[PDB]
Amino acid sequence: AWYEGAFFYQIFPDRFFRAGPPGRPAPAGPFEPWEAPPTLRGFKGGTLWGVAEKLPYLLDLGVEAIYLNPVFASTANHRYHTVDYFQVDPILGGNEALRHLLEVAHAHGVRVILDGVFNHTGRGFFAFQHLMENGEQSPYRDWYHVKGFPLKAYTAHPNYEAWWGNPELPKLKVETPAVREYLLAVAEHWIRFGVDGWRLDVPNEIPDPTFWREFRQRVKGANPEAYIVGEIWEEADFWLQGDMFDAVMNYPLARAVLGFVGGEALDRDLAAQTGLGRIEPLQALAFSHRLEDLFGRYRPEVVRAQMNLLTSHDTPRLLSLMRGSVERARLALALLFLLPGNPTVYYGEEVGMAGGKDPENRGGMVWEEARWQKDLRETVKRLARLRKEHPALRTAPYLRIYAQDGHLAFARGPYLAVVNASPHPFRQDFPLHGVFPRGGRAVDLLSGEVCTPQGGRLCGPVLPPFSLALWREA
Ligand SMILES: OC[C@H]1O[C@@H]2O[C@H]3[C@H](O)[C@@H](O)[C@@H](O[C@H]4[C@H](O)[C@@H](O)[C@@H](O[C@H]5[C@H](O)[C@@H](O)[C@@H](O[C@H]6[C@H](O)[C@@H](O)[C@@H](O[C@H]7[C@H](O)[C@@H](O)[C@@H](O[C@H]8[C@H](O)[C@@H](O)[C@@H](O[C@H]1[C@H](O)[C@H]2O)O[C@@H]8CO)O[C@@H]7CO)O[C@@H]6CO)O[C@@H]5CO)O[C@@H]4CO)O[C@@H]3CO
Repeated sequence: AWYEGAFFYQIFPDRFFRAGPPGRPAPAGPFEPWEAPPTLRGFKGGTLWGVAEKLPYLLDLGVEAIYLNPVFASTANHRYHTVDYFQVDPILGGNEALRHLLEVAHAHGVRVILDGVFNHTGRGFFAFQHLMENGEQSPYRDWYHVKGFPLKAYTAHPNYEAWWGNPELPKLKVETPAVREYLLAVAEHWIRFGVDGWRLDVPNEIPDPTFWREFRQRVKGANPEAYIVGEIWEEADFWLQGDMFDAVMNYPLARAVLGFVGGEALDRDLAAQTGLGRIEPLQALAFSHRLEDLFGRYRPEVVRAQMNLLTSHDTPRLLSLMRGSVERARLALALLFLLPGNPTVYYGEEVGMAGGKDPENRGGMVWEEARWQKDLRETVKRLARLRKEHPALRTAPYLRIYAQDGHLAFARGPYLAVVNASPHPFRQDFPLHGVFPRGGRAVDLLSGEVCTPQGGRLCGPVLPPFSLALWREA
């Protein structure tokens, strides 16, 4: 429903905006200065109160949904090391902060989804601490995959199953009834609290197929409109048959757009340092083939709900991926709003923040307007409003019309999108292949340009370097 074409904005809680009172236990020490370089353990103190305060900023941009990284009590600044699934982290302001955020968000028609880390917990979680203090005598032993005792929890060789072998992330034993009951109650609780959906962290670490099916029924049961999206970096047919997730994070689409728009100017060395991998340059046709596969291998309702991002807290920032090329970053972001799926933007990309891989990509949000790349932001604001006023952009099919070099043209129902992802101008006179049957006056919704096709060929002026156009029969 609402999650099929919606503009999503991803926020890393500790780095958006610091405001309001903390929750209990309140921190008692200095916070890493806001404008200082992000570190592995540093906390800047952003809160959910602040996120609620910055809603007018998000509304201006056109945001329809907020995807938040983990917000429950954790000892990590990124919060993937959960300590208590039933309490919003004190530093973020506690449950009352999340409650207030949801009220303001919903009052203005904005949805909010949370990040669920259910494969593992931090070492600070109750059950794990219980294991550490009591060893074999602990009645919580079966919450984890204990190899032996002692646990050696602070060595590079933990005596228990852990995410990627990292001792900071003890792997949960989901088959244990007490565990599955806890996790399912968690998934349900927050949906009833007011949350609109869940973004599942590395769901593949929990291969048990019955868990996710139960998860879906419990969540959808508490709110049929809840959105469930999972983190899968490649093909995800298994998780999209309809009995598990509604969609996944479309990293494959991110690789395609980056390769096509990034061209040879893409910093493949930077991208190779993360899950993006070494992104291969792509020409028009090859790029279109990838879209055609991505847009057809899943049911249409799934394709329309796909979380279409370019970057995230797990990738280098866009501007750094384009070696400072503002025009390229602008085109890649722009193009997302012209494809089926949910265009998703990582906080700061709309104003041009730069950075390599984590923690460089998790800097404090810049609120000094005079410092924003206004061109990038206006494009996002412009195309988000375009998508909002032209619903066909989120519902229609994808049909390639022209492909050559870095020149692409595809149709979305009544619209013909023309992409010029190259340094040189592109005259829009290619054959329409039947796109505008009526064969009359047409207008580029983006520039206002107007013209009348003849001979089955488009009639617009040259498309400037790294520019976009969206025609519709006037
Ligand atoms: O010993 C661990 C590891 O240490 C080094 O790697 C570090 C790396 O240099 C840092 O950048 C960072 O990594 C971050 C990464 O860059 C981000 O992208 C993100 O990670 C995401 C993945 O990129 C993404 O693919 C997904 O992960 C899922 C996979 O898609 C899925 O296939 C599967 O993964 C399994 C592998 O297929 C399998 O080969 C095996 O992987 C092992 C490696 O082969 C082995 O070398 C080692 O990895 C080293 C690495 O070489 C060092 O350079 O251990 C691996 C684990 O055994 O097993 C995988 C597990 O199933 O499943 C995963 C889901 O878990 O999502 C992730 C998360 O979004 O975040 C990374 C962390 O910030 O840190 C690492 C570690 O310090």
